[PDB]
Amino acid sequence: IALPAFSQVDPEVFAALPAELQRELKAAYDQRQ
Repeated sequence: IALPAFSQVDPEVFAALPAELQRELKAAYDQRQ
């Protein structure tokens, strides 16, 4: 996390990676929230 990837770029990119990892980037942002 803490990367600019959270910007947007493209959807296919987010869905391209495994949920296990995609959830680590989304959840991490929620944990601190």
